[PDB]
Amino acid sequence: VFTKLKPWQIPKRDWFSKDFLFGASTSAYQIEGAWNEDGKGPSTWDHFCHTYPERISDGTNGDVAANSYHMYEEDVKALKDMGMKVYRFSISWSRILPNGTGKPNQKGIDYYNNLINSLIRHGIVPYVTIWHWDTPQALEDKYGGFLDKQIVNDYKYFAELCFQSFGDRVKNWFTFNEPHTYCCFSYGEGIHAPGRCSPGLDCAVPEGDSLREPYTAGHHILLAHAEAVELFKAHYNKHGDSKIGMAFDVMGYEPYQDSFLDDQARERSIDYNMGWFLEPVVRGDYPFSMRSLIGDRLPMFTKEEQEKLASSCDIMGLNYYTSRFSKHVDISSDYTPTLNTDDAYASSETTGSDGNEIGPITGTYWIYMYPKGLTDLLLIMKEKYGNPPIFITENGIADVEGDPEMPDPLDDWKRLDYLQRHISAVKDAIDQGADVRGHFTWGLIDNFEWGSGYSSRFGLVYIDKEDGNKRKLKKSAKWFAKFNSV
Amino acid sequence: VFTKLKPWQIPKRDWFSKDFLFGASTSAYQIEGAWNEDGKGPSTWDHFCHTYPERISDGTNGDVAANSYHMYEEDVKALKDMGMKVYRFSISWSRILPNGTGKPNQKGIDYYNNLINSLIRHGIVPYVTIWHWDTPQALEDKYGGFLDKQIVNDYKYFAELCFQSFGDRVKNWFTFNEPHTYCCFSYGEGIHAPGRCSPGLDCAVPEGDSLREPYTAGHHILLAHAEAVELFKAHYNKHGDSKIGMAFDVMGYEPYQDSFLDDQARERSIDYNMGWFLEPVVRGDYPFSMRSLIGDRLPMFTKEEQEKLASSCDIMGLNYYTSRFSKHVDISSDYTPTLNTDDAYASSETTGSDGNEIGPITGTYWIYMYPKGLTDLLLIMKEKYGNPPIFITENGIADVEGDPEMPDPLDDWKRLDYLQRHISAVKDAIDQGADVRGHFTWGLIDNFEWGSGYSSRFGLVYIDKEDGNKRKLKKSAKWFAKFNSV
Amino acid sequence: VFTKLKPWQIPKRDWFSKDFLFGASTSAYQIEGAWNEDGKGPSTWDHFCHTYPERISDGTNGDVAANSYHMYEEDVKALKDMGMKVYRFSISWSRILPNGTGKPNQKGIDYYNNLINSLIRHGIVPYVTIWHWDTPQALEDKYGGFLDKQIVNDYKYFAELCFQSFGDRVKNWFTFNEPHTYCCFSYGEGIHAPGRCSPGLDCAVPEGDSLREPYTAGHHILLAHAEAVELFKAHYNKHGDSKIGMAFDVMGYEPYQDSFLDDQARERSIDYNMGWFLEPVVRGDYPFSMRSLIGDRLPMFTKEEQEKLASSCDIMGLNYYTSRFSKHVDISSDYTPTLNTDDAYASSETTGSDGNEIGPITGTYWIYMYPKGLTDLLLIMKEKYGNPPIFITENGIADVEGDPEMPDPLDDWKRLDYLQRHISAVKDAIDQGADVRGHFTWGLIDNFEWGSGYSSRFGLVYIDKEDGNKRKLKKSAKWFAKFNSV
Amino acid sequence: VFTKLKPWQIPKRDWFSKDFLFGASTSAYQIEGAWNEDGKGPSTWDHFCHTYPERISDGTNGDVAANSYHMYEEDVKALKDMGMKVYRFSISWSRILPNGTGKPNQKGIDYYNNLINSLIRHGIVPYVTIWHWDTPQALEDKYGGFLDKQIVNDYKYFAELCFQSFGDRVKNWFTFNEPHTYCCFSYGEGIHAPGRCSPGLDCAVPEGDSLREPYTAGHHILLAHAEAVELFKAHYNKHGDSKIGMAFDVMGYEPYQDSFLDDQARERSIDYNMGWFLEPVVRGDYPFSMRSLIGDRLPMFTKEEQEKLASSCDIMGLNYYTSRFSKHVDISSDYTPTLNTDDAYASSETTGSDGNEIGPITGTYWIYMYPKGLTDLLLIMKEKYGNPPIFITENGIADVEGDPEMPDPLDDWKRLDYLQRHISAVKDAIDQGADVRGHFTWGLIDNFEWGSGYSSRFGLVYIDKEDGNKRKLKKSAKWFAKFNSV
Repeated sequence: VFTKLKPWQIPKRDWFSKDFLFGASTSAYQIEGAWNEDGKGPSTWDHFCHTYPERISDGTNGDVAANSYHMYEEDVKALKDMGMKVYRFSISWSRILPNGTGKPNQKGIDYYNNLINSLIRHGIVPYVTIWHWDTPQALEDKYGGFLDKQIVNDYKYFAELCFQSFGDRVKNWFTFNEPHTYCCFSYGEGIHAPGRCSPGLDCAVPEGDSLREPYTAGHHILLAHAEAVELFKAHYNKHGDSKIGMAFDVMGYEPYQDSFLDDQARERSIDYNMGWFLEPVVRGDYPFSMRSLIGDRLPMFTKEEQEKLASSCDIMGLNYYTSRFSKHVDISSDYTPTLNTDDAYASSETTGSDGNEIGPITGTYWIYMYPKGLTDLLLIMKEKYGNPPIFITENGIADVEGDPEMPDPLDDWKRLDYLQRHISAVKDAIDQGADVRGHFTWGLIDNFEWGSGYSSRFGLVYIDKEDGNKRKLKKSAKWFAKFNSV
Repeated sequence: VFTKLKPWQIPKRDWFSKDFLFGASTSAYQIEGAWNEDGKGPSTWDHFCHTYPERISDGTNGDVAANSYHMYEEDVKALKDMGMKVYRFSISWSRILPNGTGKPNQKGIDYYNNLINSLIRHGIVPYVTIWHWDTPQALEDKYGGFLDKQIVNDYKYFAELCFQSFGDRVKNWFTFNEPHTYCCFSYGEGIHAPGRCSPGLDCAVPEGDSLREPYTAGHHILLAHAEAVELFKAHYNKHGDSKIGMAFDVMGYEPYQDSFLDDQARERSIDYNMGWFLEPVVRGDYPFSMRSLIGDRLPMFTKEEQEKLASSCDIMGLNYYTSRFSKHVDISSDYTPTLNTDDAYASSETTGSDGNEIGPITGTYWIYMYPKGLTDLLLIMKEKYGNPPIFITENGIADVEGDPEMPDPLDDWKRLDYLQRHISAVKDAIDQGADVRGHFTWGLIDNFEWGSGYSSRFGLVYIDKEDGNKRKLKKSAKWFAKFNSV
Repeated sequence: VFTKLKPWQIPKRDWFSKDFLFGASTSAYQIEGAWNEDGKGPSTWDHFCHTYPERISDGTNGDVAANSYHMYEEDVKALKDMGMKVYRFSISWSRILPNGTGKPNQKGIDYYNNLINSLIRHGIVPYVTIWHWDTPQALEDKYGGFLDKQIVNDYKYFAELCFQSFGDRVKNWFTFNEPHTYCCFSYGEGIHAPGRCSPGLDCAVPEGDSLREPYTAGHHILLAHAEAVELFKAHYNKHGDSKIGMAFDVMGYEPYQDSFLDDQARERSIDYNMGWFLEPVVRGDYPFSMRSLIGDRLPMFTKEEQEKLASSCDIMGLNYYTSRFSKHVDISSDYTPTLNTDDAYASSETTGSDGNEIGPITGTYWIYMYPKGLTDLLLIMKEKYGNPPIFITENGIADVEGDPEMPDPLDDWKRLDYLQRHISAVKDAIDQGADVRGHFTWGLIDNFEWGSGYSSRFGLVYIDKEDGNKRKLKKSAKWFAKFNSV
Repeated sequence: VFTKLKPWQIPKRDWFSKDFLFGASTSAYQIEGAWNEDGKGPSTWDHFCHTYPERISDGTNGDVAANSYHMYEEDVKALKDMGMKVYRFSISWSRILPNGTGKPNQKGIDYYNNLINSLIRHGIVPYVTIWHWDTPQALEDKYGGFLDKQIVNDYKYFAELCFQSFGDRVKNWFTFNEPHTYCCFSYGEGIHAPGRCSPGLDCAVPEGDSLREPYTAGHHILLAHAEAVELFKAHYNKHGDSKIGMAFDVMGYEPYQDSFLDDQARERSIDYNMGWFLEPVVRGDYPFSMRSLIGDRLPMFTKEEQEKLASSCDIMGLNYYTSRFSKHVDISSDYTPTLNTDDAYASSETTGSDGNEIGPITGTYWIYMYPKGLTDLLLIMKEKYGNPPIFITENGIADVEGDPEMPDPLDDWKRLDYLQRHISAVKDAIDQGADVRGHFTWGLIDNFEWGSGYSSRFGLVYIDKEDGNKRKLKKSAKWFAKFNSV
């Protein structure tokens, strides 16, 4: 059963200010392909798929994906056809600096310039993510990538190259995408590149430490971010019209049951899912709950680092998909953490105390529809953290290959209904004073969905693998065309 | 999954005033047995089980039940052992007037006197239901029972006999129990005695009219009630210390989805479930929504009848078990009503727009736990209907025979948790100004649960059919003993 | 006694956004005159005045009116002199298609083009009502006008001609004006053209059916509207910058007394006054209360019709003047409806339960000042119907000829105070989130006020019948000049 | 400057229910004297004053105090003269069991019986604290008192003796008084008997561990409490009319400044001040914040212990005097805890972010008047912890010897004003639904104020040390006589 909005409840572009920005998003690895063309060096995700193909559910990889390295003009056209004003995409570190450091690859740089100039030629504003899990396997080999402090300076150099190459036209940046998802899956469960986890757990490379490596990598990400923003503000914003921040993955939470214990568990879930990386850019340190639970496994910041981190984001991106119930876990002799997410002492449940699921499943097993959860997170940003400028940098659902309730990949009425409800939830937040400046649908086009390969389609625009990777507008995409008055 | 109250959320007798009354309930047919002893005449339910045994799920009947005709002293003891202050029980019309009318049966009268005097001897207050579906089959044969206006005067005579025989000690009465359930099941689906329904539907006697007979019988019930109360107030309340009303079956309702249409559907569900009989005793007429939808099938009241009905209850009983979602049904050429409940144009759903059930199932298929629903109904009584004195005259759950999650019939922690939550919901209503005067658990003892026979056990006190119908306190009963400081 | 706003409570243009639109309104019949010039065919209102002159209170008609067919440049100047940004006027069907169908009258078309081009030349935006009660008497003779389904296609053709002739410059349309007033007065009381009512009632032509004809005509209006909007969206909005909707007459309602019955009566009054035609364009069907009370007299929509109706308005106009108390009427054998308005079972009272009138009378007998009523209706639009874009397409009061408290027709301080209070009530609604986009005063100029002829003056601008129909700015008009910073 | 209540704001007995209880409090050591008479053994406080006299500010001790061992009839009379309904006093463990364990001292037992019978003879209800810091120095010598698990069983035996000796007349008990104050001052700062603290800190016996001993002693107190209550409920409450709980010392807290960090600091202050011992009797474990910050220094409970602790109090006492601002302390390498109170990572400030003190000082340096703080704590009890029955078991202020603004010890208008404001704050809480059952002023009579000796007078009733320890009613006491209508 999937109930839709009633006809009088469907969003209208009029609901939002003239300056509010509607867009769609992608990332380099997930769409570009051409993984070894024109001098590009390999990334940790090229290496991960090439050495552990079996870690991808449907046996695929990103070697070609949507082939946006060659067909980007088609991505631009699909944005124009939907009337989107913004395109959020990422730059491939290993395409522009094949060895992570050193000599830049001109053809890599030319590619982004062509995409950028084409967007601008069509009246589309580029919002660029600098790093999207996309790390040069040359840095992974040389010092273990984000597990070494050396990544900090190397990132800074990569970011500087982006600013120098594109800063004259690109005025809106995100340093990092989803640091929490990245640390948890890459170094804790190990299901994402480089695929590390504690010995005894099942991941490609069980020789890490699921209780430490996620925190080490997160710390270097925040130090990297602080250096890049200080560099940016100091030497790459002479006109003062450019903005920089980061994009966080976030889930809404509701207490599992009516108890102060689960109220407290919900606050620890939000601290750990969102505050882990948001509170450092707000106040210069991790959430107190995290330091108290994690102790010596969570690195300390120096005074100068705290000060460089605090107020380091002009804009913040929230990537929201779903919510969970938060259920309190007792501190006791019986229990010890095994994964880093266990340090929250709050289990994420899909069903609440009455046994009901939190909302309707939308296709892939983890995305349960709960738009209230997003309005709540946006009100926490407003009331607790100073109401900084917020962009919903990702929001969307997947259609899963073979699902008998989704036999026509273009008839994505479920995705359309979801996105309408979430747009409506952003309007609710705005009406209550939340400073939300835009909504970017995750899924400009179907793409390589990491561990799920192409079997999970998140696009507004279908990619026909049987017809030359052709772009074909889905039902949702066609609704945006009308919504944006195209 | 069945989540319980946390330990600091468990009701205490202190939560309620000294005058608040805790009790338990039964009805004649469901516990007495002795269906043909000491001159008792047969009732419609004796006849219904005796001629259509197959309409009882487990093949049983009320011929003996808990044998409370002989073991009532044991029922009194179980009330005393739990520290209950009130006992709500019903008088068997056919036991006291074997032919419905005429000569009273002294032994019938003596039986109630003995029960009454024993309650009073043990400090227990009797709340008596005069009629509980319990109609003399002699009146059913002579003129079709409640389908004929003659029932009005015959009821009046029966009620007068009750007042004369017991009014010196019994000071609190209910004329009728659950008129809505009775009309719907006895004359609409026909699953309860006398078992009538429209030709073509499956009930014992498909020669009635599911679109008319329920309304005819309801009309005579309200006329009967008005005559009895006028008689009572005029000649049986000379001290002015006696109260009379009726007990209604009610379900809570929530809109199926977020739409004004389902808001309107919810109001029609409450009008039809509750207002059908409550609005007549409040204002002297049926709810407007019912007259407009039902037209000529819903009899008109005379001015004198309206005036006799309005303000006819000193107290009102609400029998609450569960809630439903109310989903709007369109008036259109495609659709015509077949059962009387269809005239509300609102379907009662157990799951809402998100696909979730309204609350946890508690054992039998129709009782889903949703205590909020009761607090809402109590606030409607306060804000809409003048906050008349309310008693929760029934509330409880069944344990179903053979259910593998309920293998020990005395370990009824589920029932205990349910009752605690509902008591807590009554406290919420009281804190908000609702004038709730008592809470009577349905289920003093396991009994004959109509169409489900004994397979559904609703008792606080177990009836051991393998041990001579012995009364054995369940876990819930033992909690009440502590709750009432016994 | 007529109390005015205090000086610190007077609206300022600053109260509303830059995009908010202030304008004034007229309709073809009421101002144009030239009823038989340049080939114009007659309308139902030409025929009605010409055959039943006695149905006009002061013995006048629209043959000349304000002679705006010749003096439109003066209407444009008066708008410019007040600094109005919008002019809402209507197109005369019979002027542009003398026989309703067939060959267009070029001189008719030229007239509107001249008015349109002149408005645009002076920076005034045209908001055009396509039909304003103004039906070609040739269609009335051929098949009974709106009482026949044939009107649907004929309207569609008329609307198409308007779109083709003026759509390049006119970007904002209303298909129909006040369908509820029209159905009630034209076919129910019969006081407006064509003047039909049930035999035995007093109207020009008592051979209709006041319980059926209003509903038949309303149904064809909604079908006509749906076809025209589908046609519009499909072939006349290629740039997507045009909007279309309809304008409803609405009255505010307050319960007559403190009783749930009058709460329910108020909801039936709003359903019948406003929902009759608004709920069909919102959800594709009449209000449930209407279908339940009116049954077979209210035609059914086909699925395709429901779908064409739902979400058919880009903008909605509300014509608001006054409010009433709504008093519950019982469904009973004693009472049967005689006029279509009786089907609401709620009488519209001018005085409430305390005997007080709802607000001060403003001149004509039916306009009692109650600005709260408008803010309430606007909040119902926001909370119940999805907050669609609302224009107050009419609002104003009449000065009545001979009224000794209004001896100087230019000194309309009463009208000024009323309009200020209502503008202030729109500001209240806006502050509470209502999406109100403009305010058009009814009464650009004094005009033919239907059954009241010219004896009721609704203009901001006086029309001096003793001085050649000269336009003279009243006090209210002069206040708008300052308000609009002219 | 000390502003008083306005005359229309002064509490009246009428403000509270008939069942609400007004009383006053004392403890054994602080008033009895006779420290070595009739066989009494010494306590830790006899020993502490006798071996470290210099730890008492004014050089005094409890050897005689108010000599209530002999003059108790005078204490009874003073209660009667004020019209108090309750007397809260404590039993001296070492008077009734000179060696802590073994043979009871009859003369000790007779003394309490005489006091008890006299109270009851005068219509005064006894509320008895079993242990009030008052530990037998024989148990301190034998195994280190509360630092050894053996105290658990020894307490149980002492409590059993109290129940057997006085349970027939005493129906309301508190197992322990102020466990948090006791652990903090006796084992953390070491300023109270037995006077232990970490080496290097300044207390009588700096050979303990201020980071561990307070938690060890608290754990044994809670285990002791659980055994005694289980014993009580099982064998000493056969009539079910007796209640037992404990009394907690509590301070109100307000965030130091407008920041989520200080909101979080306030919650850790309340957890540590109040939750330390309240959350165990509510849910069977310490607050989560404490386990997370304190780890291995905070002993674990067994499942059976958790279950014995949860819901172990029928009534709870709150001893409230003042409030503080709570200011967040960062977890970092720079900082390590030295005293147990440092484990909250929230400093208690007397001045807030604007530099203002939280309220007016009342005499001794730590009691700043802030009645709002109490209403807030009472609402947390209601909303968070289930609204258990609350008695304000202590509330009052000291007059300090030599203070030039308090030259007449009987003219305690400051104390009167404070107590009136707090009574008024309890009324506020009650009006908001808090279940507060009584108010006991701390200070029936001036007494030995631990480390401050007699120099701090907390009595409603003056003790004239220059006139034979005579009881003399102060101004506040005389106001209570009128308040209680004596």
